[PDB]
Amino acid sequence: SMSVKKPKRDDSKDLALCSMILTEMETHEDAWPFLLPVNLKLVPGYKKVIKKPMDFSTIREKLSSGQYPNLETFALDVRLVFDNCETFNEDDSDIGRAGHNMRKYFEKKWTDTFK
Repeated sequence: SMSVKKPKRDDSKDLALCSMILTEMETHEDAWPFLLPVNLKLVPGYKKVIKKPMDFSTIREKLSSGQYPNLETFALDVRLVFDNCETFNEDDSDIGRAGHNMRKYFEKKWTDTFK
């Protein structure tokens, strides 16, 4: 509350650290379904079903242009990538498996870096 603050967590390396995580996600072999925006002209259903499309290149742009207010907002867009994936893909598909793999991969890097 007013003039009563929890001690100040050092957040000054978060930008860098999120960019590193994102680089590791971009360079994972199962990243391919997530590297670019899904082509909304060419994938029937995607536009209407997926309210908030997200992908790594878009996350990369937002990061790089100061569009993440903090590390939680960045984590949210990453998770959205995988939540969208699960909405549109069957678990027993290459893309659906990619999704699960990538989410596990991210969640580990997140915990080990920040928690």
